[PDB]
Amino acid sequence: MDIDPYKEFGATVELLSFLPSDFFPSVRDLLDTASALYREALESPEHCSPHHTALRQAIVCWGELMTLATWVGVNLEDPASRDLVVSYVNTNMGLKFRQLLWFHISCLTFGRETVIEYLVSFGVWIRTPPAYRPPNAPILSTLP
Amino acid sequence: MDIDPYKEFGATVELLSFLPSDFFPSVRDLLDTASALYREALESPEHCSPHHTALRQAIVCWGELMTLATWVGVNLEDPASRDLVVSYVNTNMGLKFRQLLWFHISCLTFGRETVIEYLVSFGVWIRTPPAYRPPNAPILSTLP
Amino acid sequence: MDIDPYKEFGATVELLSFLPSDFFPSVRDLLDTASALYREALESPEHCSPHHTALRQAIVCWGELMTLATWVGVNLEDPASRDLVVSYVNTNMGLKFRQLLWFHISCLTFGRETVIEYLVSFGVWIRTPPAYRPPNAPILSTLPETTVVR
Amino acid sequence: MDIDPYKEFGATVELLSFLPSDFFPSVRDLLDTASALYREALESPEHCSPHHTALRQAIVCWGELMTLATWVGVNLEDPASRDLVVSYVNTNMGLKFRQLLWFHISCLTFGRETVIEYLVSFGVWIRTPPAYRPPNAPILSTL
Repeated sequence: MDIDPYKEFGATVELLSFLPSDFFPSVRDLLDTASALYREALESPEHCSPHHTALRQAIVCWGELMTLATWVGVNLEDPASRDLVVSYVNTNMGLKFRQLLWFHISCLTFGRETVIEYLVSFGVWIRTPPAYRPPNAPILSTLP
Repeated sequence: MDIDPYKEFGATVELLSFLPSDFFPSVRDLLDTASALYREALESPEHCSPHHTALRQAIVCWGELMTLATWVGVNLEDPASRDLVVSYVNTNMGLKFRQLLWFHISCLTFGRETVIEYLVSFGVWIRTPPAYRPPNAPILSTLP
Repeated sequence: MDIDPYKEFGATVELLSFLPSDFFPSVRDLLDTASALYREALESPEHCSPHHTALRQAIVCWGELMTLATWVGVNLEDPASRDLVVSYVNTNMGLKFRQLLWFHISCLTFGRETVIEYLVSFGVWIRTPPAYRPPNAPILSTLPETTVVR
Repeated sequence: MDIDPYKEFGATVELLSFLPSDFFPSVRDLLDTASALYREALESPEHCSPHHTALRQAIVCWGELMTLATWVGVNLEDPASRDLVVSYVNTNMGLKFRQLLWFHISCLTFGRETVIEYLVSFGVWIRTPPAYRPPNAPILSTL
């Protein structure tokens, strides 16, 4: 239906592909971050924010995807092909799920506008030659 | 996280268990209903509602599950296990997806209060033994 | 006709003749930057700014150059000559296209006066011998050099 | 990006496709006209108009395409292949350029409204079967 999960939040898949795929933290690290920071609000019966809603739906999505993959792996008999399918699922869906988690957690934690500024700035940075840019990479921080 | 995608709205996976699994329309029918009624809002850059947000996320998740299953089947060469895995996918994930789509499209069309009262009344109807069960089951409708 | 594409914006080829080719990101990097930052406006039916106009025109003719060079290389048979013509097109036209894209993007981002002041200072720096100039070139960035967003 | 260089003005590549390819004057003719009529404004340090901006960019990048094609043909071993490459560059890049120059010069000279109405009228004229097609093809004119 030509739906972009970010354009209601002011971002785009083009803007999140503006960053390297090797930048987004792992899905385990991000789920741990969520469980630590916003578990009581995600398990809550409240529309605390569209970020909370999308994060809930995304977590359930990953649950279903992992269930399917684990089931077919259990039912299959070649670890080689199991490795192939897990490589595919990671490379394709795992990156998209990491971008979805990162975006929403970072939004809740810092600011939607701050996260978009960070996207564009880090893109321009990693694209600019080192000798003519700030030497240390940008980073989001709550500590003043 | 033990997230329930319905208590954020006012329902639960045990309140929707009042409806059987053979009650929910096909994913094709429900996606057609969506494309017909709320495409302009699902493709919109606005948080028109939590129902819209959840429906977008779910549609994307379904596109993703179908991508995975299609890639798998295509890389596969045996028809029996392929039909078996697609049957498992349909049953489990398609049923959860149908529940989600039905709930959200109905809460957008008829209202959440009406949908929950309908769930309660249909639970009464389907619990009533058939000998004392009226034939005119409850149905969501804007007309008499 | 002896036209200067930057004279309309207050710069010149002599003011950008100092920036080395080591200074401008790749054409793909700059095109991705544009597609991510100002796509909604470059694909718009409005004259949002002369920078947008020039950027659209530059992107179009760069695509034209690329079609030409691709067709030529494909119709050539020796990879030696293919890479020779590719190196020529890079060193000659890609540098100018990166120059233009950088100028316009950096203008739209920071400010025309800011970009021109940066060019003046970078010229002062790159004209100065290394034994007498600081080792860290001047920098144009939307961030503080601490690079920590809060 | 799907940039259309005429959209910011009000035309499209499907509106200029109304005019054939053999309709647009030669790059030499259009450059001579541009010089004679707006040299002082194209060499000027002013955003005199988006038409001026686009025309400057076009002229410069065409000079660049010409440098590339000249260098290629020179370093090319066979003049018979030089003719092939010059034919290709003309057919594609030269035609697209003569459409870009014509559009902008004709706008800057007569009016963007006039140029778009002329595109529509020429579409009518060229769609009309010849038995009922006037020989007086539409033409842009001030007097």
